[PDB]
Amino acid sequence: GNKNTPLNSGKHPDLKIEVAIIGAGTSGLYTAYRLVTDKKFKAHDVQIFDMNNKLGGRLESVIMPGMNFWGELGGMRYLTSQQIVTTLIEGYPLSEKDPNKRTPVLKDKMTPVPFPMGDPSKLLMYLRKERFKQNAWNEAQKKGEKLPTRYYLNENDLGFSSDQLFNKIIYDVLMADPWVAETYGSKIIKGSSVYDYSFKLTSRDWDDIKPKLVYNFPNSPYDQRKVNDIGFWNLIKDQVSQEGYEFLANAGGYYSNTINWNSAEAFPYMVGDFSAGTIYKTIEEGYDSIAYAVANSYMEHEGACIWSENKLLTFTKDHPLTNTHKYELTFLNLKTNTQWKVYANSIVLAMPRKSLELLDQNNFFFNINKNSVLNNNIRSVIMEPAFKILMGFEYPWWKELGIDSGHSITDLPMRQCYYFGTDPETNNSMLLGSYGDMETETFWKALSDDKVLFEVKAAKSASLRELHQLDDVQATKLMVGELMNQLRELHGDTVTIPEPYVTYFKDWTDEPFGAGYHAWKAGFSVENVMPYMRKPLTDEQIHICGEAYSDQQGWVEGAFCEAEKMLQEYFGLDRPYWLSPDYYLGWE
Amino acid sequence: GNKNTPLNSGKHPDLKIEVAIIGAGTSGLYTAYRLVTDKKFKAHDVQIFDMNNKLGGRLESVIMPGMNFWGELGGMRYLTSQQIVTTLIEGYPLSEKDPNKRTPVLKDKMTPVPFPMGDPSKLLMYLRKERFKQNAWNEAQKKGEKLPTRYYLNENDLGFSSDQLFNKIIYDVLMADPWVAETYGSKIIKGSSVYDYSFKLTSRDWDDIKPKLVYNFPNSPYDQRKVNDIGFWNLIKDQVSQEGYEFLANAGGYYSNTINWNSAEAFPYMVGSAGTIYKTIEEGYDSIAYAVANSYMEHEGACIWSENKLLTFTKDHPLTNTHKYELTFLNLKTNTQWKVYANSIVLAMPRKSLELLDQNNFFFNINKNSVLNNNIRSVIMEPAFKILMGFEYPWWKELGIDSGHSITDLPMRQCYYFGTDPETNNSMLLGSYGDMETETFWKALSDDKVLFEVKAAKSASLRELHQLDDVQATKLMVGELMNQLRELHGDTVTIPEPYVTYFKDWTDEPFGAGYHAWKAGFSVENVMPYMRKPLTDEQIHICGEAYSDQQGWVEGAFCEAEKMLQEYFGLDRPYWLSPDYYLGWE
Ligand SMILES: Cc1cc2nc3c(=O)[nH]c(=O)nc-3n(C[C@H](O)[C@H](O)[C@H](O)COP(=O)(O)OP(=O)(O)OC[C@H]3O[C@@H](n4cnc5c(N)ncnc54)[C@H](O)[C@@H]3O)c2cc1C
Ligand SMILES: Cc1cc2nc3c(=O)[nH]c(=O)nc-3n(C[C@H](O)[C@H](O)[C@H](O)COP(=O)(O)OP(=O)(O)OC[C@H]3O[C@@H](n4cnc5c(N)ncnc54)[C@H](O)[C@@H]3O)c2cc1C
Repeated sequence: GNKNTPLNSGKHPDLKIEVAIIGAGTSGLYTAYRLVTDKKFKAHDVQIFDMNNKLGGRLESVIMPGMNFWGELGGMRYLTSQQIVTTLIEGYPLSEKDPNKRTPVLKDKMTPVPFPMGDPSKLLMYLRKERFKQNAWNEAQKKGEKLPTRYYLNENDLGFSSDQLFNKIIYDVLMADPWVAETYGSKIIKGSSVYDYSFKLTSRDWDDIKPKLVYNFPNSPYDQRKVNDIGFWNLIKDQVSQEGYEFLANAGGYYSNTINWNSAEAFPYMVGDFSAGTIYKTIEEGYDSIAYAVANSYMEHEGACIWSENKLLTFTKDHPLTNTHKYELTFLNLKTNTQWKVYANSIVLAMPRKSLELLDQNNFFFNINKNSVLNNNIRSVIMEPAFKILMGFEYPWWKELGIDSGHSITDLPMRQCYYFGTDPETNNSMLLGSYGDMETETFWKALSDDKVLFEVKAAKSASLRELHQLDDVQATKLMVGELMNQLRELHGDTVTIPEPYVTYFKDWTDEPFGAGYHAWKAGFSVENVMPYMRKPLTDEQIHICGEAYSDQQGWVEGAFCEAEKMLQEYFGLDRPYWLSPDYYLGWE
Repeated sequence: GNKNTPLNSGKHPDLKIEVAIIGAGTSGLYTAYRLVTDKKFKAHDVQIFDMNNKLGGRLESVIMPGMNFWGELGGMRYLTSQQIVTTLIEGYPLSEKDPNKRTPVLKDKMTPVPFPMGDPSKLLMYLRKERFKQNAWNEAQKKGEKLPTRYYLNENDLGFSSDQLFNKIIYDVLMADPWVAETYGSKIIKGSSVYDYSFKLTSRDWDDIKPKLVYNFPNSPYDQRKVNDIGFWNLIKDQVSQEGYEFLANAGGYYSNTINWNSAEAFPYMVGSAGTIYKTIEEGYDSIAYAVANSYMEHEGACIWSENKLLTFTKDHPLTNTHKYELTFLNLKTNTQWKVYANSIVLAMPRKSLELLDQNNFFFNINKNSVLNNNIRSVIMEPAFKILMGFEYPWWKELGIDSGHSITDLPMRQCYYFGTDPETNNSMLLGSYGDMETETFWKALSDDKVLFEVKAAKSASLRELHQLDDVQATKLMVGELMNQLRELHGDTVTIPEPYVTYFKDWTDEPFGAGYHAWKAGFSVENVMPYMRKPLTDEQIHICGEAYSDQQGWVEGAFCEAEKMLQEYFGLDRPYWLSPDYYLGWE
């Protein structure tokens, strides 16, 4: 099938090429695909290297025995307003509604499906031991009530849901800047209902606002500072009190980023880049199918090669072949523990902050004594931890509360569970747990570090034969134990929860990732850092791309967009023919 | 005065000695002091090296203009049951009550004083917007009430204070182990009041219990596991619910460690006696570091090399006939490297300091010394930040607050009302945060470039105050701390702006932490003796607070150094130290 893309765990000592791409994630794969498809180099002269035994980086889809559908260890969904990932998956143009009348860009067949949001009638919000339905705030407001909670909000914020309060905070901040309220008042909209705030601000509008927006609150410790220079927890507490911050931080799930990051960058991240008709979708064959579709398109050019289980150690300008090649790269061939040299004229580091820090810091590129600016910009983002646990049950116990799909949210350390689906033949049913924020990394770490692993157990269409293949990826007994205990407290006593037969634990804080996703720090010029990272030194053909230093952090689109900007800026490529000239990219 | 201990910022290329001590913190200073006082080596053959421009490491006392008394940036107090730091400060024996009838161990004069605890009638607990007095739980229980709070406790725990609930948790866990309830039931005591739990477990009893204690709770995810293998947040939630954990985590400040660290190690850390009190040193707590440094330095040839940073060390060098090890130092004043030759290396330095050394040498090499690397990572680096703030008057006295500290779930977490100059009335507050993600709340503010501007006050000229320009907190941090201090105390007291601040971030290199905490699942009884000499064929030792069993204390640093000294440097117990003070296995 399409996910058997060949991977070379071998080596070719003294390989000579033009472009070394390090990282077979979304950005690396897309760089390789674009360079060869546009004939900028022959396939043999553009090679990808990865230390992993798979392509896709933070996309990793899995089929667990007994359950014939894809679980997601990493990314799961896209937005149709994200035009690179959307066009590459669905084909062009995006104006055609008939998928049959669309021209595919990539050969691999990918079945787009809507991403289940579920029923807010049946999905749980479990905060300070109070079990609400997610529609509790809506239901209350229809009866003209202000829903009481065990958070002590400011009086003027009482009855607001988390969504409504964020919308209010962002409205209040934008409209206190005279220049913003005047220049964009049209697209910053107070409705008639006290809880009704909407935004029509485009990605390009946000690019105008973010660097200029001033925090205009006369008694605030943060008065007259760029909102850029204010952490998001700082700003949310200043606006709705620390009890307000506890409500918003605890009542948001994976998508909702309430760490103390760049408030200016946080605003668009929370209200969107305007919308109508855009929905969340995934790929029936698993979301990592998009990585395999780009890899396979690159690999259909003979000479193309993904080197797997090959780890970049270091690179230097001081080597025997400076007549043909500016750079010598050293790789560790993990299978053999043998080092080998590669010669290249361009290096693309398609890899996140932690991956950059794990490279030899003593070389000409990273040297702190020389490149203090590089090192400051590498540290311009927060490494956010993310963990995923997939759990297979003999039946979907959640259906007893009328839950089909979607996710429950709680201030318990588990934070979130997605009811991910039921094999209609075996009835075997998948849950995924997603935690990491509000110190929950430290709650779970002790349990995930324990040595005694969960034992697989036979179930419908899942033999011990098949399940012992996943022995080494099982969650720990203590983690499964405590997650079962928290799932019982979350759902309540009315529903029996059986033990799972199979688990799959993934820790994205593991090297070389060191993070699920990244978040701009307060006080950095993001408009200046991004173009800098795409080529840090004026006299070196070394580029950084991927999600970490994108302005769409937490998304494949971020990784594709930084690669695309890098390609137009330094590799002489035009916008792809399949990409609308009106999709907004950046300054260039 | 006693704090002008000479420091050599220079270098001596190819210096040849026996024992290189890296770190002029409490453990390094005490190693040097013990080796020369017991004449194990001549003072020229035992040298201390530090990258800082002062000795004392995580002890740093300061006098700020306008206020004639010592502020503490780092450690502030000791317990009289901590027998090394207590004897070194006060002299021997510890049974004598008259300080005049005591024999000093060190020449420097140090004035012991009680550490002000304050009045729980007047000190604040501000949790989820409810302002209690710290005695609210006691007062309620006297009127036979169960004090209500905005934490939703299990019903069987309602009305308990944070102290009472911890005591209950620890009682319940110990008594569920048949072997413990039977072997130590005598010293694990339920009173008649529902809230009354006390302990008489000694350090030696805890060393017996910690490695064996089993968690006996049949429906628990953690049932039949060593308590050693359970994180403390894990254990507290299993015992009093996640809302119970929120209560205990938020209502502790004062040396209350509720991170997800080793539960077995956490138990003694929480219940601790009688007659033992908290004390400080009137001349500032770093005086104990200066007293040990000065005692070492009164031996001819003794030297603290300051602003000299260890980079690396190797067995592959030109002088292996006289010296097993060549050390390379960065002379920070010149940015030049120089070699030192030695037969023993003592790394008197915490986890982050070890990690900042050249990891590629024979010692740290991960490909060979995987157990060293695992054990270096056996402890959590707990962040700590301190902000001293000088006010023209003690605004806190208006609420009848003399002294002690208020606690809150606001990000500021804790303020100590540290004292008032009786002549100028200038009054010092210290803010202490870092836990419960408060590191990330404050970091954005502390990293901002625009610094708080000093302002003249009684007996504090701009002349004197501009000397501290570069250590002022940021305007944003002072701004937000003032905002949180007003919400903490309430509207009944006006709080003026400070005239001076002093910001200290202990997460800065090379410290990387205020203090350390054993992780769950490590054999601490086996890691400690390992860290004091990791490789059987190398004379390289680690000592200090980080891998002690009294983390967060000078006593931990002294005790690991003392064990290291008796184990590998052929020293006897000091004559001034009681043979009955329990040290470890050896
Ligand atoms: C839990 C989770 C949920 C997510 N949800 C979504 C979502 O719903 N939708 C979405 O669009 N995005 C989502 N994302 C992001 C998505 O996973 C993207 O792939 C991600 O944004 C990163 O792609 P990238 O090119 O930056 O590289 P990465 O995926 O970070 O790839 C980096 C690669 O570099 C390799 N590498 C690093 N160092 C070296 C070295 N020295 N030598 C060799 N190889 C090296 C690594 O092995 C890896 O393969 C999610 C991420 C996570 C973790
Ligand atoms: C906020 C705070 C409050 C505290 N409160 C108390 C308290 O009230 N009472 C109490 O008893 N204890 C307290 N402690 C602990 C106390 O400060 C002790 O000093 C501490 O426990 C550690 O002493 P140490 O020997 O481990 O070394 P450290 O104090 O960590 O000294 C290490 C030294 O090594 C040096 N160094 C590191 N790397 C290198 C290198 N490569 N080359 C050269 N030099 C290097 C550093 O410059 C430093 O001087 C507190 C700690 C903090 C942070």
